[PDB]
Amino acid sequence: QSNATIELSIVIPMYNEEDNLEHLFARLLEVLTPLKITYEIICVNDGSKDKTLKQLIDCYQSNRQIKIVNLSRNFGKEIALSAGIDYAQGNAVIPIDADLQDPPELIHELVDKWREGYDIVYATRRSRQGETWVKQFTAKMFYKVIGRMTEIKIPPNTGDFRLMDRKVVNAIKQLPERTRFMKGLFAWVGYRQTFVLFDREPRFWNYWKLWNFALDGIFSFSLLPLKVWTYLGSIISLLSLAYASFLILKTITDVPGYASLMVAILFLGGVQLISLGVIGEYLGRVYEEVKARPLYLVSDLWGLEYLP
Amino acid sequence: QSNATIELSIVIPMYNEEDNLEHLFARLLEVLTPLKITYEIICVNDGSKDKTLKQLIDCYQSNRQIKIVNLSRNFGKEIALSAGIDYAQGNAVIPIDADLQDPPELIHELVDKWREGYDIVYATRRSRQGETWVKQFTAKMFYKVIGRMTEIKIPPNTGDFRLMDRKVVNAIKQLPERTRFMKGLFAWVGYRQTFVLFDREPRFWNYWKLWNFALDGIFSFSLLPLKVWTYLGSIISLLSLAYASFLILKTITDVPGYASLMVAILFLGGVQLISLGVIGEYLGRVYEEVKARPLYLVSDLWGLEYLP
Amino acid sequence: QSNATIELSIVIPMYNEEDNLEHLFARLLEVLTPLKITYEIICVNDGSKDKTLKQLIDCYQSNRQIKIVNLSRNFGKEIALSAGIDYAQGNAVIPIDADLQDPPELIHELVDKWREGYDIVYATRRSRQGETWVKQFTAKMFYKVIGRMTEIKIPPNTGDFRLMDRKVVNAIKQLPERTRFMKGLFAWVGYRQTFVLFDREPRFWNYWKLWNFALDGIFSFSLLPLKVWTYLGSIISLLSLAYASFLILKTITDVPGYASLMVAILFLGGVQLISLGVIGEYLGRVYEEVKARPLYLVSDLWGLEYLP
Amino acid sequence: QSNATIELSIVIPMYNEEDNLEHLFARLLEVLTPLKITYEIICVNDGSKDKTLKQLIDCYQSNRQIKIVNLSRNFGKEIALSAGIDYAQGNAVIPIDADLQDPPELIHELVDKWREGYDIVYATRRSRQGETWVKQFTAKMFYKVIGRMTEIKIPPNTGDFRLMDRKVVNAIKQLPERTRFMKGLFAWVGYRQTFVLFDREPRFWNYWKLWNFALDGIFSFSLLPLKVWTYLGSIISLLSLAYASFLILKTITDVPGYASLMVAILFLGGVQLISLGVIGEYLGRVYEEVKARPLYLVSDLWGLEYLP
Ligand SMILES: O=c1ccn([C@@H]2O[C@H](COP(=O)(O)OP(=O)(O)O[C@H]3O[C@H](CO)[C@@H](O)[C@H](O)[C@H]3O)[C@@H](O)[C@H]2O)c(=O)[nH]1
Ligand SMILES: O=c1ccn([C@@H]2O[C@H](COP(=O)(O)OP(=O)(O)O[C@H]3O[C@H](CO)[C@@H](O)[C@H](O)[C@H]3O)[C@@H](O)[C@H]2O)c(=O)[nH]1
Ligand SMILES: O=c1ccn([C@@H]2O[C@H](COP(=O)(O)OP(=O)(O)O[C@H]3O[C@H](CO)[C@@H](O)[C@H](O)[C@H]3O)[C@@H](O)[C@H]2O)c(=O)[nH]1
Ligand SMILES: O=c1ccn([C@@H]2O[C@H](COP(=O)(O)OP(=O)(O)O[C@H]3O[C@H](CO)[C@@H](O)[C@H](O)[C@H]3O)[C@@H](O)[C@H]2O)c(=O)[nH]1
Ligand SMILES: [Mg+2]
Ligand SMILES: [Mg+2]
Ligand SMILES: [Mg+2]
Ligand SMILES: [Mg+2]
Repeated sequence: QSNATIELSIVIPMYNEEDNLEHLFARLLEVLTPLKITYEIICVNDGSKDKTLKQLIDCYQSNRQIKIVNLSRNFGKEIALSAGIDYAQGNAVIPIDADLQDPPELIHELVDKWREGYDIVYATRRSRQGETWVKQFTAKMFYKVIGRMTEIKIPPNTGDFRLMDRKVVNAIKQLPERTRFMKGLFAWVGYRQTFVLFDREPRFWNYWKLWNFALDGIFSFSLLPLKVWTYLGSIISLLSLAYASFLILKTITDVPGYASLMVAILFLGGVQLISLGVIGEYLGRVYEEVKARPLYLVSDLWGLEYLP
Repeated sequence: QSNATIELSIVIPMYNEEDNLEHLFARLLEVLTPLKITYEIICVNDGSKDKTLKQLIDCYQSNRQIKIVNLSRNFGKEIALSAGIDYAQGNAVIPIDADLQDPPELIHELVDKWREGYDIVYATRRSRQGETWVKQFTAKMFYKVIGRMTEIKIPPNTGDFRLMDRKVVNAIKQLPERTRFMKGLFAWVGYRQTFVLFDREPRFWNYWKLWNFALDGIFSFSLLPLKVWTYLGSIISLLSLAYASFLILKTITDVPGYASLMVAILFLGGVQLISLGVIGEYLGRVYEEVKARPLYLVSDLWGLEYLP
Repeated sequence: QSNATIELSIVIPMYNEEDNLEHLFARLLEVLTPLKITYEIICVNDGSKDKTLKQLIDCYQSNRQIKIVNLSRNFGKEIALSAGIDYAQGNAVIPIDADLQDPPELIHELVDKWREGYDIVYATRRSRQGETWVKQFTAKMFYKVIGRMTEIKIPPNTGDFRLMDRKVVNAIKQLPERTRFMKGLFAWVGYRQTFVLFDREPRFWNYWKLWNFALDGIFSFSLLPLKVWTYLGSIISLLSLAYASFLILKTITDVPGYASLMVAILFLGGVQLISLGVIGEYLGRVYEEVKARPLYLVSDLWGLEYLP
Repeated sequence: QSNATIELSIVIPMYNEEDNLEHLFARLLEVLTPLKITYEIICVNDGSKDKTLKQLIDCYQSNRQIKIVNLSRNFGKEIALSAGIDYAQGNAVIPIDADLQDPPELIHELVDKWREGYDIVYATRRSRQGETWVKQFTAKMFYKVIGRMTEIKIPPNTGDFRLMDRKVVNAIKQLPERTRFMKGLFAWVGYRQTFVLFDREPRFWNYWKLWNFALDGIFSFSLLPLKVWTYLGSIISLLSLAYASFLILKTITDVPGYASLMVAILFLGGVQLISLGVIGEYLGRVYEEVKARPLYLVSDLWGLEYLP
């Protein structure tokens, strides 16, 4: 009997990953076979310029469980992962790196946690360890800032390695976004979520790129950087009128030219800052409208059918 | 004979509402039964972290009229209400609070008013009463400002407790919005509307949250905060040229350095304010386009079929 | 034999138009009957607060050719006209005012011009005449500005009275816009268009509203108000460096404090203006993208079928 | 046997092209016949005001392979090309100019390169030659700037003359854009692409229009002009506090009025520039979201079906 349904999906983005495919697939077949469930391996060749696609073709010819999504260009690891998740049909979707930095044997624990009733199972590293002190401090500050300014609780030490149930995968597909912060998106779609500790196996930064990623994470879920300027401009304006009133009082109790210039410069700056703050409020509203996030995400229903 | 049609829908958002469900449902069954019409109770469990969903399951197992929409996360009372209204199928939809702050026996008067021919029946409190003087003054000022700057007439003392006919519910579903001011939206979709006075039963503010809600209400229906800055910048620029011309006249009838600095600062500030005003005009246009409100909402038709 | 096709559609928006419906329909029946073609009258009751809808019901009960679209609220004359055009099914659509300011007997000339092969037939007044000199000057300046800054040639002295063929009506329905300048939209959708002169029959301004309408017309079809500021800021910056270099030359061939303040203020203003200009460019691009105008509008095809 | 499938499509935009249609079609029939494949000629009459459409009708009546798309207005060469590509159904689409500036006999080499396995075959001029030195320098600088600021590698000396496979045509149709930079779009959709050298046959600038085209190309694929201003404002602010601290140190080791004015002006300018930079970041995000580019473009698939 052919089940014709897939219980587990493994999404693996590739970029120049020859001489690693054999080890990858050997370890995965060693791990995914004792689970005794139907599975599929979605290898997303993300615009590699070397002999990576051909070995994927050779593997897929021999093995039915391997499926290949060949992106036209190099779109980036996150976009390749999103494409693989879009083309995955299993009940649970588990991203995996080609170099096998994250252990595959944690798939057993991920599946057990999922079967316990969780919809998201994060695979969080126990300790950063090999990361440099500068990287650790920057990551900690970034996560604290994300927690403070946003209403979203992104778990620490989380990578792409995780398990998403079919509900979460459908909800993520329900988010049309081009500037996506995947960590914040997964934490935004809040189902019953849990984490499993794992110690990265041994022997495993363009800070401009990390800064850009952090900027995307800040901007996609917080509008406060667009709201502060109204209050700052109002404060500066109020200080300007206070200074002008004090100068008038001094004149009656003449104003030097530099004092009048102070007053006018501060007032104009405050008015312009108020204008920028109002425009920033409207621009944040436009962003929230344009991102086209669903108003709500229903998890379970009693007595009703899921809306089209 | 099974009617297979629902005449009244009650949408109730929940958040940590145990030990209140029994009283809620007892009072509702006491009120909704003498109406002698088919009804349904849409309980929208809005991401409660305590034993609220389980009691809803127990109630729904015993009672067919109770339907549960379990949101994945805590999306907020307004979003839970919107989800319940989306999942309601009755001719009239009546939001209800779990704590029963608003009397359920007003549902009879709401239904009578609806049967009199109205499409929206507001349930307005006769007098704020227990509200503090600061809250009363802030609410009054907010409503006067809303009336002045917008073309929309939001009735005073209105909460979520109200009746929406199927026409109004469909029209509200026809408004794709993520930054929604529900009061302003309901007043924007203008059908035959009326109000019923009720005195809240006895024993029934994070001013930052109220300020944010007021800001959303101001920004979603008025663009004047984006239009003022053009006029302000033009006025400031005109004052700058007036001052410069007066200084030139004084020179011919030398200009001190502070006077030239005044002229240049004022002119640059006015030009920048004009630029900000033009950008604000275009941004307000972008907001109105992006909010994707329908051009018109047809209420009744003679001799024609409703367009797809 | 029932044709089951409508050859001409008359769209008439109404707002407090009692005691004029009888004269309206008498004149229309006097005009539309000698044409010997099937027609329909779409009366769009635009949220009138008096006894206008009831007389429309009485007329529609007696006459099959009268169809009523009753808007829920007062959306404005332009929006009511758009709704009536959306609900019209004739080959040619002719807007008409309720007070009969524009003669109905011009419908004969409009139909003749349409049958000559034109897709848009404007009904332009021969001379403004009764309009005040201020109104004439403002209208002329507005039309000259529209012609200069836009690539669109809006014919002068054009009102809502006109004929749109089914091709033009479909193309206009293909323009999803909430901030619509109907004159500019009709001139933007450029088919074979012509005009017919007519002298308004005898006995037939909130300048803030006219200013807002003009602002919408300017902003919906021109982006130059968002492009100028880059050039202005660059010019101001270049002047600032020129002044600073001249001051340095004077020092070597000390700079007074006011001169350094001039230099810094001008440079900062120019840099901020360049930033505003770049943001305005991107905002104009966002507007053009968001307005969702079709890339092209195909008029006639040979050897191919019209794309879905 | 009728193939009922088209192997090659030629898209030719027209604008006042009489007395050239006969030579055009003679040369094309001379070139496209030895290919021994089914073809079609899509002539997109782009709002010509002279006797161009009628000759196209006469040609299409005699020849079945000629198909005419008559645009309502003059939308521009790029938009007419896009419309023709939208209405083309061949496996390969080859844009062609009416004046035959680009040789038609290069279609043979384009087809050979396509049959070799490439999805895009650029037709690049070997040397600009007749172009003026100013034009050559401006084009070279523009292409270097495009390469530097964008991640996209637009090949040099490329015009509209090229071959797009059906995959690339479908991907381009998958890009809903109103402000389109076709060169950057084709380079953005990155398939297996190649180029063929050709020396333009003998006897074959409104710099404002070239500047606008360059501005569109810069703005549609780069957001850095919206990102720089945050860093510039932060630098200016830091300089302002440095100057203020140095002045305080000088006072303790009084500040002249011009020094305090320097400090305040620089600080306000830096704060406003930071606000403009944040707004520019959010506006670039809004642009990337609104342009509605697909997240990824899948080229080939193994073991899976193409998603709807
Ligand atoms: O453009 C692409 C397309 C696909 N992948 C795939 O993504 C997987 C893992 O990528 P990798 O770069 O090895 O991530 P990590 O091993 O977790 O470590 C990274 O840690 C930093 C940020 O996580 C990166 O800047 C470093 O390049 C990299 O060492 C692999 O299967 C790759 O093939 C990329 O990395 N980049
Ligand atoms: O995140 C959520 C999800 C659902 N609900 C439901 O909303 C209903 C009523 O909410 P409630 O907070 O009790 O509103 P009120 O009783 O009308 O009074 C409110 O008045 C203020 C603004 O109306 C709020 O800030 C106060 O928290 C609250 O006392 C209840 O069924 C709740 O379960 C919430 O309130 N918050
Ligand atoms: O909100 C609405 C809804 C519908 N209509 C209909 O529009 C038609 C004609 O409107 P009308 O105001 O009479 O336009 P005009 O007769 O052409 O003259 C106008 O000229 C100015 C701008 O055209 C307006 O400001 C003046 O109110 C008005 O006299 C009539 O059938 C009205 O019923 C409105 O005018 N306003
Ligand atoms: O509005 C339109 C509609 C269609 N076409 C068609 O486009 C084709 C080629 O256009 P053309 O202007 O001749 O381009 P080139 O021959 O490559 O040279 C151009 O080089 C510059 C930019 O490429 C232009 O500014 C010059 O007008 C023009 O000489 C022809 O079939 C035209 O009919 C236009 O050019 N403009
Ligand atoms: Mg790695
Ligand atoms: Mg309460
Ligand atoms: Mg009138
Ligand atoms: Mg040419």
